[PDB]
Amino acid sequence: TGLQEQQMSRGDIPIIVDACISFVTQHGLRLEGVYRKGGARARSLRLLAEFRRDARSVKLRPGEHFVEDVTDTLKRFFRELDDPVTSARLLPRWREAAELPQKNQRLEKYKDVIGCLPRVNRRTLATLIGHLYRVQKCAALNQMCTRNLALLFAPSVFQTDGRGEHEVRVLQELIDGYISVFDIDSDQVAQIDLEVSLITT
Repeated sequence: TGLQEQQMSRGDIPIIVDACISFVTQHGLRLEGVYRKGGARARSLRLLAEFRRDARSVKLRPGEHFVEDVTDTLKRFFRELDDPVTSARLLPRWREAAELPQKNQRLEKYKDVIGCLPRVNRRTLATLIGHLYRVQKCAALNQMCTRNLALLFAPSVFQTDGRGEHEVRVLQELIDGYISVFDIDSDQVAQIDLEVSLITT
């Protein structure tokens, strides 16, 4: 049930993160309320168990699998990790970073804290943030702004279950600051802006 124990895609993140994120990228970015809390608890329970049985052999299909079940499965994967993808050990460091006065100093300090993560946590987190960055860029269609996403994901990502104001801020700022925090070059920036333009026009 540990992050490093998962079956890994060729990008070296867990198959389950890759498959759920890729499914939503293909079929969910225009849907209003994507990632909002709804659906059948039982169905994301069964889907998470199928990913745990053998992640490579799970094929998410637009007929069998509902978007909201896949989004709930992705959140539940992060909630049930033995160690939150943001490390439990590092939570005091995250909060100290969130309390710094200027935005740009907070972003540099987030990169410091991210460098304290094992590589697989860094890569998993980078994929998630980059995905939510695209979600919020498509908000004219799906109505999901950065703040909405941060509120929905912070409990699962940090495993604080809503208690702490800081975790919401960090996520909001990781997502808005995705390009700088994760060192995305301007070629990739342009490819993302074009892909979003295709999605929202």
